[PDB]
Amino acid sequence: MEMTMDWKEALNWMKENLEAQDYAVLSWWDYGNWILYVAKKAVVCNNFQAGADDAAKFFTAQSEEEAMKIVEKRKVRYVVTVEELTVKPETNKTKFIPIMQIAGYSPEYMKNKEIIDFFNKTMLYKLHVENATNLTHFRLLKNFGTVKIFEVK
Repeated sequence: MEMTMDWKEALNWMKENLEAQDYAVLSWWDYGNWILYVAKKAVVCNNFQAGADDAAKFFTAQSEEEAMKIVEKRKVRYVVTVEELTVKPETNKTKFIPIMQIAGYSPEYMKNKEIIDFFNKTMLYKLHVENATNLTHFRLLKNFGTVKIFEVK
């Protein structure tokens, strides 16, 4: 996985803008090392074994209430979403599949539209796609194109 322009700008921005290091940044485990070592901020997960399941439960949650349980449990202050995690209308490819699998779902038994309909009710959708406009405890902080960072409130 290569470092994109958007990621470079996002990581540099959080390095000098987020409170210096108490709290953690929640994102998919694939980006953990970047946030931890490049942005110098604690993460919910940076590998598959630990924290990845918490992140998956958060992203696949259908209510802010259920999502806030993970936020409180992990001391989450910021959330980072990425376009490659979302479901796109033009393809079946998306990291939402492994996210679902780790969350305990078996997408291979679901119809394509059932997967899309499910995605449209999740936190990942309400955050990245709707820009948290319909969320009470989350607010879009900075939009780096494919990478977005949200603040917990």
